[PDB]
Amino acid sequence: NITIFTRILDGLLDGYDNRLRPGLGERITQVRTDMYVNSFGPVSDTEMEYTIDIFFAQTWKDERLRFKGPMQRLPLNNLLASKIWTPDTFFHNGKKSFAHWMTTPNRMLRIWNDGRVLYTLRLTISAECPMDLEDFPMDEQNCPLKFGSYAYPNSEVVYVWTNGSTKSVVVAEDGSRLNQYHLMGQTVGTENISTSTGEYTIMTAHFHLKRKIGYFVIQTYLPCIMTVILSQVSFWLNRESVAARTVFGVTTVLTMTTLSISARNSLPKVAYATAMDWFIAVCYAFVFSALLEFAFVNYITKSQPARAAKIDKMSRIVFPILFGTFNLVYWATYLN
Amino acid sequence: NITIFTRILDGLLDGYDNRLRPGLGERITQVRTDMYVNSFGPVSDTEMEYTIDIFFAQTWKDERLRFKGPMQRLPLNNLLASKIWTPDTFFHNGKKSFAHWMTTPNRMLRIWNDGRVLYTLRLTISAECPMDLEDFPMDEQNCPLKFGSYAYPNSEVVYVWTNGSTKSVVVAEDGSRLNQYHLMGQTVGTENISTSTGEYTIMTAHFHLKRKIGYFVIQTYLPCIMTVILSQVSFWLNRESVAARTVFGVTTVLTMTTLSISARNSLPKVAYATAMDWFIAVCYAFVFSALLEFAFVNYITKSQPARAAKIDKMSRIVFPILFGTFNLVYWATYLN
Amino acid sequence: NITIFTRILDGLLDGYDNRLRPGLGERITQVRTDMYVNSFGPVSDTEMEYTIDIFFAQTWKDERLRFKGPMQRLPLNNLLASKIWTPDTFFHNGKKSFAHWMTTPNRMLRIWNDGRVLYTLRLTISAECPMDLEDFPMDEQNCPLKFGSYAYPNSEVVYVWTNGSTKSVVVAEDGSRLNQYHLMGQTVGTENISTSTGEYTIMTAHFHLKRKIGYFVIQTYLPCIMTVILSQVSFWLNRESVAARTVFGVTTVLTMTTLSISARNSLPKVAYATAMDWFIAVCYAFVFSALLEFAFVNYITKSQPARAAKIDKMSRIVFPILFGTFNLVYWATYLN
Amino acid sequence: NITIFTRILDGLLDGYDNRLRPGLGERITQVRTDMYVNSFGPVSDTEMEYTIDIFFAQTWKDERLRFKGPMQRLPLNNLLASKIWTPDTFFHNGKKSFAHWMTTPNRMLRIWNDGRVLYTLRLTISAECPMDLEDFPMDEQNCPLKFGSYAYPNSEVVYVWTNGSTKSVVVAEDGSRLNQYHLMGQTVGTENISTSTGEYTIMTAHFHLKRKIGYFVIQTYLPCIMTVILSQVSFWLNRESVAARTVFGVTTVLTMTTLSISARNSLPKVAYATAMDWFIAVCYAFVFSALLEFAFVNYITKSQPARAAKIDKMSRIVFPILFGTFNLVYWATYLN
Amino acid sequence: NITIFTRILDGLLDGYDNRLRPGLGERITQVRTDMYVNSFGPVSDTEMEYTIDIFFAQTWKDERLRFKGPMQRLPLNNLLASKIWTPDTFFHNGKKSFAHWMTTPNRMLRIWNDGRVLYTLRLTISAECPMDLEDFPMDEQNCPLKFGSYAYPNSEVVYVWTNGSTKSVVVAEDGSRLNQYHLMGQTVGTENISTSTGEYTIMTAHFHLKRKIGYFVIQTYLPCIMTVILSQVSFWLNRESVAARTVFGVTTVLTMTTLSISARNSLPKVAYATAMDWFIAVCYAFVFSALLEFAFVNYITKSQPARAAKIDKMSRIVFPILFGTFNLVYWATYLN
Ligand SMILES: CCC[C@@H](CO)NC(=O)c1ccc(OCc2c(-c3ccc(C)nc3)noc2C)nc1
Ligand SMILES: CCC[C@@H](CO)NC(=O)c1ccc(OCc2c(-c3ccc(C)nc3)noc2C)nc1
Ligand SMILES: CCC[C@@H](CO)NC(=O)c1ccc(OCc2c(-c3ccc(C)nc3)noc2C)nc1
Ligand SMILES: CCC[C@@H](CO)NC(=O)c1ccc(OCc2c(-c3ccc(C)nc3)noc2C)nc1
Ligand SMILES: CCC[C@@H](CO)NC(=O)c1ccc(OCc2c(-c3ccc(C)nc3)noc2C)nc1
Ligand SMILES: *[C@@H]1O[C@H](CO)[C@@H](O)[C@H](O)[C@H]1NC(C)=O
Ligand SMILES: *[C@@H]1O[C@H](CO)[C@@H](O)[C@H](O)[C@H]1NC(C)=O
Ligand SMILES: *[C@@H]1O[C@H](CO)[C@@H](O)[C@H](O)[C@H]1NC(C)=O
Ligand SMILES: *[C@@H]1O[C@H](CO)[C@@H](O)[C@H](O)[C@H]1NC(C)=O
Ligand SMILES: *[C@@H]1O[C@H](CO)[C@@H](O)[C@H](O)[C@H]1NC(C)=O
Repeated sequence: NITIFTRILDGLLDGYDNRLRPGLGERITQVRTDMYVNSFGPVSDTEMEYTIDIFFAQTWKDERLRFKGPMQRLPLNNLLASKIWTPDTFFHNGKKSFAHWMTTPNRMLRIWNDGRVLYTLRLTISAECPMDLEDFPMDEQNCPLKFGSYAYPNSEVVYVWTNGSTKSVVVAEDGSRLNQYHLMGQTVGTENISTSTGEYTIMTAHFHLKRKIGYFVIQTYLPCIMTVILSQVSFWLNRESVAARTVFGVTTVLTMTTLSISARNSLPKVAYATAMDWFIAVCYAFVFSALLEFAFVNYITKSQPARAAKIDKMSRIVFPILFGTFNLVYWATYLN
Repeated sequence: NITIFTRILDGLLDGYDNRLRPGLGERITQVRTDMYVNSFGPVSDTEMEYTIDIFFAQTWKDERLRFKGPMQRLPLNNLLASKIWTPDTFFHNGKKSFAHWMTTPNRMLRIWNDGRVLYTLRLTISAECPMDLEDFPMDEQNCPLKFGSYAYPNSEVVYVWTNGSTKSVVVAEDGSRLNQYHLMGQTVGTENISTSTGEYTIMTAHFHLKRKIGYFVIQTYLPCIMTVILSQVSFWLNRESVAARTVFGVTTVLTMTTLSISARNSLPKVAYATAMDWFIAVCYAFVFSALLEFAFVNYITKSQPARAAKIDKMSRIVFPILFGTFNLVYWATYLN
Repeated sequence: NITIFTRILDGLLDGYDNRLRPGLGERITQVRTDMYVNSFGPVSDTEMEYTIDIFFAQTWKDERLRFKGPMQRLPLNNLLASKIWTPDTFFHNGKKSFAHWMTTPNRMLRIWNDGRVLYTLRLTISAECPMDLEDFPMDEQNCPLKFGSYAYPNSEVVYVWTNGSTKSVVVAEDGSRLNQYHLMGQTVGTENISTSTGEYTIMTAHFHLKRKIGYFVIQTYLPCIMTVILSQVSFWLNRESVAARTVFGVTTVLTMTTLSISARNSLPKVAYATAMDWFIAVCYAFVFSALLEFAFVNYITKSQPARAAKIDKMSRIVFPILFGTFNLVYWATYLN
Repeated sequence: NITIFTRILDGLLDGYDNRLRPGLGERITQVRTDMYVNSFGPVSDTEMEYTIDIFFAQTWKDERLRFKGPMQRLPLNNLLASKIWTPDTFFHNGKKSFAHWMTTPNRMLRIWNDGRVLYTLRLTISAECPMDLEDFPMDEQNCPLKFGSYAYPNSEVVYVWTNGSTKSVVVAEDGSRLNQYHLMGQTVGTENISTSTGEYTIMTAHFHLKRKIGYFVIQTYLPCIMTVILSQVSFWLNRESVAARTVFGVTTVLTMTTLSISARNSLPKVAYATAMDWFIAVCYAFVFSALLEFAFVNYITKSQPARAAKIDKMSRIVFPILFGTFNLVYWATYLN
Repeated sequence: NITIFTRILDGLLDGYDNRLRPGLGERITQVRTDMYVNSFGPVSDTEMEYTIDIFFAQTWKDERLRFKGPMQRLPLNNLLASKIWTPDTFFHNGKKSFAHWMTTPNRMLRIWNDGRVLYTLRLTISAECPMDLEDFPMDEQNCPLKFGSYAYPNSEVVYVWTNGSTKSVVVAEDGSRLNQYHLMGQTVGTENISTSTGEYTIMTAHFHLKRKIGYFVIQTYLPCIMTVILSQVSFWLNRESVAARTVFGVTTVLTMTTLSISARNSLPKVAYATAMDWFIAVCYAFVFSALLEFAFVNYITKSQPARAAKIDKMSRIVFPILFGTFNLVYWATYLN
């Protein structure tokens, strides 16, 4: 009984040219694309790339594959894929894309009586995501994903998303788990580009990323905040204890310097100032300013001791207030 | 005499279509899966992936391979594997799976008279293991391993473990050796998933991991514990030695700060607090608090020396008791 | 109707030898090359290599492919590419070049009635860019890209850019985005080389790179500048405070030493002095010189206190002026 | 004249089934294995793997290859290897094995009149070497290398070393050069294993490794030894110099702490104590104990100065003696 | 007209056995090898390997390829290479060699009427270069490159360099550019080796490398030299300033300790002392010795102040002289 299916396959392959698209010189081929993101890979700020794994699916029409039989569907595998025509889809921004092979090549091929074809493929894309780290770490990123035909212009092959946007792109709940980002949502789009070879249709999908704060708070912000508090303790000490107050100022200044170097080692080498850098610089001024205050006080502690005492007492109140006020402005500005 | 076997192989291949599963349109194919873990690979917390090497085996039925001969078994190699039908099994969570080739492709194919087939394969799977580092390092992890068909729905191919759970999955004694984890045990499971293409059967296996403590004790906990003890020595010193007591407080505070930075460099960049972080913070307060005590004492050592002496004497007893009490609560809470 | 195209393809392949170039022993083949840079990859100073992704296109003439039909163009794919003759172009300086495969091999093949052929290919080139870091970081680099034939001498195959230089090489606006470089412009060139096998034609394209400053200012220059200012504070302190002034000098000298080590860790291991190194050395002298001044002052503070006071007062003015003057000369020299 | 050899090859291939082993269902095939280690690769303690390059050779018997001709030997290449039957040998513990291809596949195939076959292959094996770092760095390791058949049980194929053990395994003098290990010698062995598929024969070869000390002496031991000596200098100083003696104790304690962290960064993350760790801990006690002695002395220098002087004088002698005695016990225990 | 060439190719392939070398059982094949180094890759001391890219060329004789035609040369490509016999050359010391593919396999095949064949190939070799770092960094290295036949003994195939040594090996001027080495020159050689399979001919080429100093001077030597000078400043200070002189000695000793650790991190883990290590040790003694001098002086400053002053004055002169004298001996010894 199974032999009937074998005859059908041979008939379709008879007089079949895999090098010619269906409806050549007669109409325009239409392709429907749907995507499912199995898991969203890590985002590397240093390399400006993000990995992703998807089940890419493409649907089109082919009159040459019409067949008649008891079954309306013919599940198959990659064996027959190489014997027919498939679109030459590729990713413009994909630096390096590799497929999955074991245990068996992850591909499917389904054919119906009307000729409709469903071809699906599993891929891993190491695309590139340009970013503007001006409000880092309070930054929102829009990592795109562009793909389209390579050799078939817009006058022969057209890519259109199937059904609505939500059905076109699906993201698994467990996949959207990044250590330092939130997957707020997804969007889709289309456009045309004109080149020497002709016009092409481009399908674009964007993923909205919102960085989650909390790692940098425990790593960079808190050490800077506590370092400033340490310096202010020198004010409460007596003036005559020159050595004691000197240690506080010198050690704190060096501590701030090394934090800036270590903090930016992980951050990408960007030739502009970030929000974190401004925060570090302000904290650097406080510790440095406190050291200057001690030097000025110790330089006039003999001629006019009266003014020195007033300055030292005043500093115990002025400096904490300014630091507290600055934090409210800084956090409010970037968090609202 | 050997020529008899050659004729048998040709007969089976005659009229054989590798693109059609056995019993198509007549019944539902059943596949029995058994696994053996040669060695459990390292677990990378930063990349949330774990490597594993297994001898994957699949058994099914094929009536087209029936044969009659003196021998009930026909040991073979990968040469005949490509000439017949095999399931398109794949791992849903496998980021990158590669097979082993040298010296000869590690595959076997055995056929019996009844048509039963035993196909085995050697694989290395770089799967992903999501984790919740809320009780780190006292954390228990459940790294899964999911696999199933790609193109054949649940109505055509069904995966069922053979015999009991213990026989289905076997782990070598030498393989279960990880530098920073314990392989407490294994479990298996099954479930169905409905998608656009149809329903599929999913076979799930979980490995229980219990982190072994002792590396972090020698790396993070002890330096923090000894640092606190160092600070308390300042209390036993005389008040007039302002410079001496200052060095203890300043150096210890900086030492704690760098330990936090270095400790989390190896730990994954997670935007939430761990148990280790709370322990570090508490130890940071003690050293910082001791420095504040000295400043307060030195600020009133002239007007009311009587109260200063009482505070210094009391601090020698209060602080050690609190630190000792805290450790009992902390360790007891997470170890019981 | 489509069957007409199938017959045409078979006719061209009849009596076609892919191992023989067109017009063998009759004339000289001419090839026109055009390039489009999709994205300019990162530049690794340590490895002296730069990555790049391009759409390489080659045009030539083949009389054997003449055909007559309703359509003047025959869009195709990589399937027919292997069945005809293509040039053996290669990159002389390309350390490791790999192509892109998924989803379908990124190649196109177009044929016209006259025999003109348009073959395009997508490549990623990890070429090598020698550099002279004598004015680092104020350095301008000229990273080339050389390619040509491997087996066909200049007497058989000649490479010539099509149209003008601007049309020959095109760089996408978004692609020319490097974290630490500016793509000032592009240039092209040609030349011949004589070897044992014979003369060959070499096509050379150069990319002008101008390093963008600002990362090193926040990383190396500022810490050195602030460190010098810290040392000068010791002058304003009193001579009798021997311990206080000692701490400033000792700590600052060590701080400068570690900055030099850390700064050059990222920089390539080059056995010659850079502009940054000279700046560090000068700053090292100031902090070291200040320490020497204190030692000299403290060594004569008993016999002739009168001269010691004059030296200390003078140092408060001389040193800042010299440091300010040096910066103007240094920055002006390399920035103009 | 050469045409005679061509006819011989065709005759052997006639009626040859590469899927059936020689003497099937008649006897048991016997295979002789010999190995030559071109170079022993680096040993990675962190990854518990060792690389090795060998010229694997296998000899067996095949009656179907009998031939008659003037020459008793037929040197050949990999071209004929794929056309005959070869054993499916594989390495059980080989995580990832890759062969060498350029310039030409490194394989040989020699056939004699009697049917004896000599098949050799070049391989690189990234095997795994479990270790017990309890006596680190004075540890001796036994890295094995296991290989055997995959599909052919012990009842069909048997592996036996040829000639004696010394001839079976050969190691080049230049190859046995490791930066931090000594190749004391080699050993071989055999055993059987019973599994579901049946019994198999396992050939095991062990390499004895003796770690060479001297890198850790210059890296970890000496800094700890010199640090202890530095602390003892504080004893010779006067009691009234509270600040001076404080610096020695505080700085040394911190120095020991960082050495422990840095030392174990290269060492694998093992959750148990090593010999080096105990040595560090003992040295940590000395520096810490010296600081405690100063605090105790300074705490009674007023009420009973007489006892303080005796303690300080005694400490100058007791501490050096204990440190010297400890080293003799420690080194003698692990070196003998 | 071109059809004549097509007929010639078919005639040569007729009755051609690619598995049999020319002149089998009649004479000894002779192969001429010439090399051109496009670029000399980086040398990794840690991994004891060096990368290199070459255009390997081999010339031999084949009577079966004789042809008659108007053209004395037949330029071709890799298409015909697989259809004839080529030597199985390989590199004995090549850990991992890979070829270049894009755009087209970099291979050429030229045939003359007499049968002479010119086969060339482009390769990248990651060979191993053992080194003896006893005089590091003033060390001269001899990195070899060995290659020869795999299956053809010395009685069948012999490798001989063509023309003189200079013509045999050619190095491009731009290629011989290493960041930390000088390519002084090249040499060639030959030898025979006897093994179980028989005698073989080995072709050896050595590259002379002379390390260029200047990176270590700016990285390791200068910080050590300046650190010693810093310690000597303590001598010029007054004895009563116990705290001041203590800081100089303690900080400098720790600074030297960390330089040794950091310096050897990049250096390979070798279990023996280098020249740099001895220089560091000597500098360590000076700073340590100066600290001992202060302790001895402060220990007798009460009983016999007269002798203390003489020691302090003398130390200001003795120590600088010894350090200067040592440098002359050290540099002269290794630089001459
Ligand atoms: C992600 C959007 C990228 C857009 C806008 O920035 N780039 C362009 O504007 C553009 C792209 C290609 C091009 O042609 C290069 C070429 C091709 C060729 C091949 C296949 C395809 C599909 N397109 C072109 N064949 O030869 C040559 C030479 N010219 C301009
Ligand atoms: C590890 C459990 C993962 C579960 C639950 O989280 N994911 C889903 O719920 C799910 C999976 C696939 C899917 O379809 C995508 C698809 C397929 C296709 C191909 C092969 C297979 C076997 N399944 C689907 N072909 O085209 C498209 C488009 N939709 C939803
Ligand atoms: C980027 C410019 C590089 C220039 C200038 O520095 N190099 C040379 O001057 C040069 C290059 C090759 C050569 O021949 C080596 C050779 C070849 C062979 C193969 C294919 C081609 C295309 N050329 C040569 N076949 O065998 C052997 C031996 N000799 C000198
Ligand atoms: C290095 C020594 C390792 C020893 C002792 O620790 N391991 C075992 O005891 C062991 C090994 C395999 C096994 O079977 C798994 C299997 C196989 C299969 C395939 C090929 C071969 C050659 N053996 C088994 N085919 O399907 C399944 C399922 N069971 C137990
Ligand atoms: C770079 C110089 C290396 C020299 C000197 O140190 N080594 C030796 O002395 C030596 C090399 C091979 C050998 O044989 C191993 C072997 C081979 C085989 C295959 C192909 C070739 C060309 N040679 C041998 N086939 O099976 C087996 C077993 N024995 C000793
Ligand atoms: C792209 O081209 C198609 C041609 O049919 C056209 O319908 C569509 O509107 C174009 N899109 C844009 C954004 O211009
Ligand atoms: C999955 O589907 C099969 C269909 O036969 C059914 O027997 C089984 O109970 C289902 N499993 C679950 C968990 O629903
Ligand atoms: C290279 O050779 C060609 C041969 O036609 C010649 O026309 C051209 O001028 C040569 N180029 C140079 C730079 O010599
Ligand atoms: C392994 O099996 C073979 C079967 O012939 C037997 O001769 C041999 O003694 C066995 N080895 C061991 C260690 O039991
Ligand atoms: C190597 O063998 C050949 C055999 O012809 C011989 O001529 C040559 O002298 C030998 N070389 C050495 C170094 O012995």
